[PDB]
Amino acid sequence: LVPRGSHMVGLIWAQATSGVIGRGGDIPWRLPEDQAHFREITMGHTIVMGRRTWDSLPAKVRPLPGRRNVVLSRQADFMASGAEVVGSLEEALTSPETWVIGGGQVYALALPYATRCEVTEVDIGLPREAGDALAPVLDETWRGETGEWRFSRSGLRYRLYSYHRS
Ligand SMILES: NC(=O)c1ccc[n+]([C@@H]2O[C@H](COP(=O)([O-])OP(=O)(O)OC[C@H]3O[C@@H](n4cnc5c(N)ncnc54)[C@H](OP(=O)(O)O)[C@@H]3O)[C@@H](O)[C@H]2O)c1
Ligand SMILES: CCc1nc(N)nc(N)c1OCCCCOc1cccc(CCCC(=O)O)c1
Repeated sequence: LVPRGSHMVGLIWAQATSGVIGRGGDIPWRLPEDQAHFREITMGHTIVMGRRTWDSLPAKVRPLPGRRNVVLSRQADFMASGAEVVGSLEEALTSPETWVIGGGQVYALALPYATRCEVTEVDIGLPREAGDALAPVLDETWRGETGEWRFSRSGLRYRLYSYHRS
């Protein structure tokens, strides 16, 4: 679908209903169905993440296998074994298809150039708190489809949105 000379930029995240995506340096729920969904969308593509999101990756999947891991940092000496570190967004989006995988800061940074969002909404009532990382706000150019609610094996309810724009 994507012409190979172009640069499709997508954002992928899971959020509570409130928009909270991160808290205390972690994701404040566990949803294996969404872990699998995240792998399914991102596999075989370049993935771009902020340094704090790299830090938060489970050690057994750091770097995330099967994907070119790109970490944004202002720390020139940052050690990200098995990934590459860039100091600006410009050098991070040179691939034909790129998925931005977090966190709050880097979603906001990449949002102007994104034409796809894959959003998991978790039906968990976490009100916004000081310090939370938050999902980006999507303007009126976005459109998309809302999936049906499903229960995870644990009983946590979630649904998938697929957004796109020109
Ligand atoms: N629910 C989800 O889908 C999801 C996904 C990913 C992450 N998370 C969670 O989100 C939280 C992390 O998000 P966050 O907003 O705090 O941090 P982040 O976006 O993951 O990383 C921020 C770091 O990225 C670097 N950075 C940001 N802008 C930059 C720029 N213009 N140029 C160069 N470097 C830049 C800086 O690294 P340096 O400080 O090293 O300079 C900055 O500290 C965690 O809680 C994580 O668990 C949730
Ligand atoms: C899985 C959490 C998550 N979900 C969605 N839909 N989008 C995201 N961007 C996202 O964050 C992923 C990066 C930070 C957390 O990283 C992980 C947390 C738990 C498991 C995994 C491995 C998943 C399987 C794989 O991708 O190989 C990453």
